[PDB]
Amino acid sequence: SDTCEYCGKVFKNCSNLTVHRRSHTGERPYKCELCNYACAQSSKLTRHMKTHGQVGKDVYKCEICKMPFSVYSTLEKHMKKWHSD
DNA sequence: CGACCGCATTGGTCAAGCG
DNA sequence: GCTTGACCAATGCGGTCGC
Ligand SMILES: [Zn+2]
Ligand SMILES: [Zn+2]
Ligand SMILES: [Zn+2]
Repeated sequence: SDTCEYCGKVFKNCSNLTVHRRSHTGERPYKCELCNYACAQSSKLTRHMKTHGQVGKDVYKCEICKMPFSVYSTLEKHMKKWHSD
């Protein structure tokens, strides 16, 4: 009840197995409300949420896409990939 | 051009810690 | 049992530099 049905890795914390398993089945239920980011770990999505704005720092929003960033240096990454026009 | 180099972000991993 | 976050390496970029 603790081993991966797909490759047989053995987990002593079974919750680790339920997350690992999605590496095979591709399920990504933790979906960001701010972008199309998704992941198989609740931990990761909250960590990714920092990238959308810190509490004490000035936030940067996409002028086209209303999307908020905390660091400018990844906004234009979103400009190039999503706003080529 | 190609190969280095700093950074913001990430995927994988793990297990303390809970009460 | 289950959540949470630290850790690490990988990534990808943008830029730099190289008998
Ligand atoms: Zn597996
Ligand atoms: Zn997001
Ligand atoms: Zn945008």
